[PDB]
Amino acid sequence: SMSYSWTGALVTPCAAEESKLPISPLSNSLLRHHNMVYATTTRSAVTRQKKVTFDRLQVVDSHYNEVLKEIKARASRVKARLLTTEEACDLTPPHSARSKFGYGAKDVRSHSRKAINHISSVWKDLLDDNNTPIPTTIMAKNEVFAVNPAKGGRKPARLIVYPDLGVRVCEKRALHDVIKKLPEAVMGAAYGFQYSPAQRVEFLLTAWKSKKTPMGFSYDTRCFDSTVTEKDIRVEEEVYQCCDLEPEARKVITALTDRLYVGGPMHNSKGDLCGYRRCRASGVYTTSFGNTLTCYLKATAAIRAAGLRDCTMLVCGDDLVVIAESDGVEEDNRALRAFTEAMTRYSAPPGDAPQPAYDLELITSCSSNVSVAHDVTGKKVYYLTRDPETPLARAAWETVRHTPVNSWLGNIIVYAPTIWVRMILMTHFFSILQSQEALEKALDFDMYGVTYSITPLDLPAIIQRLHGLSAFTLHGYSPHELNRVAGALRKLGVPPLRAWRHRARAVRAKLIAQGGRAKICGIYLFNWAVKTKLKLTPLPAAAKLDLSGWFTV
Repeated sequence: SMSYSWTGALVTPCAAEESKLPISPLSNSLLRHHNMVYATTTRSAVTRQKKVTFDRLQVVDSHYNEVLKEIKARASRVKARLLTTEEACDLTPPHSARSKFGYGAKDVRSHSRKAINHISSVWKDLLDDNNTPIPTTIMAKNEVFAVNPAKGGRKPARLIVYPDLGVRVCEKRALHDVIKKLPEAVMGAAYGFQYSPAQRVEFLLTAWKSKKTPMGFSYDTRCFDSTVTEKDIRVEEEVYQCCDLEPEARKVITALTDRLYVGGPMHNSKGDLCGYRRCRASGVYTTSFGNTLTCYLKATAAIRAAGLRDCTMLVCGDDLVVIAESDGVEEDNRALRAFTEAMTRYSAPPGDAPQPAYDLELITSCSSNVSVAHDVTGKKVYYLTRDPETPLARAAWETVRHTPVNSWLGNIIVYAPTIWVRMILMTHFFSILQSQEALEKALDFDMYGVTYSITPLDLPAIIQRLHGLSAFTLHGYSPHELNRVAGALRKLGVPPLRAWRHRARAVRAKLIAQGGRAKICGIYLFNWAVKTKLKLTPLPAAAKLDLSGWFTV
């Protein structure tokens, strides 16, 4: 079956949608090749529609069925409850799309009377009707990237397909406890979303070091959502039903699967019928966990079919990384091709590679890799990094048009040890914050969809708590990272590191002069800019701090 059928109606915008990057002395103090930074818009939805639309062939074997049996057996250990309407309302993100039925996410979050009644009428309809496909809206996502010369200019917009707000609240009622308990139970250590940066590094390094001769690879499925078949989605439902569920929950989950998850009509923002979906909806509560479980089942089976030795896997939705025992170069390459053939039979063909890698630094999991530097005690320190292109592009955007996102603050927090977050992101944003006298102003950032309130002045303790004191002292970065970063700065026209080394000395001085928390920021975050050779002692603030909840379920 085709992933999608189309009528010819366009994916339409509600938003005005700017594609280019505003040019501005602040924008341009960070990145000068503004032409390279863009936002995706509905204009390119049609290019994406073509890419995501294809026939899916699926052949299940004994290995697939063996793994599925294991998963269903593990799922039986879960006892999950229904959420009350009030609990589900509380789970609604603030800027969630308004309902067709006269209320918004603000109303839902306030537990407004209007909103609740509609929600409970939808719930009752799910209990009554297990057949009528539920309408869904298709929108083009507006997201900011830096052009990838070799993935070729600009990416087309990602498409989001989502049912009405009322329905989305019902998804939470029926499935929040299941999705919240199940990944752990079924997947354990392989579920990538459970790990803080430091923990991810720990996992991967220990996995790498546990092998006699390690080999690793990432496997990137072409348009994963589109590869998910009706049988795949029905299999997810079967796994959910293995849990110990409330009888209402069972009925609702079955109706959600048949009326929503398995497929259904797509309508644009003007209300026109755009087509019909027979694959994963990208904008449902089950999308991330669904993709993670499906990717996991298929890959675990494909490992068996490929005869890959001693596998460790890390799965983040459609993103997969495997670390294994090398059996030599040609043998590894054979095994990998066999893995790919099996995944493909399961209806998950790749877009790119996969290629066996023999340095840990070259393996990419969840947009990131492990790299190495040295702390002060000349000790080798492994830390999590990523290609800085999109973070820098988004930082440029967020400096010019104050944003619904705040990705730069999330990125500083997550990638604090990295050369690019230290020299570029921190220098740039602390400079802007001090010019606007906003060091003491609390800012909202999101981690896995939860909002947190953080002041800039709290960054030092936050970084120490997450990454250790060594994050303020890393030097002698690896040739591979140094080169990756240098190529990115050249590509985007970001001033070279020398230039920031200067600007940072100015920022640092202004910070130190202010004493208190500000001086701590100057001394800890910017000691790379001076080389005082000063002894950084542990911050007494990192102590009272608990951030474990930031990267769990």
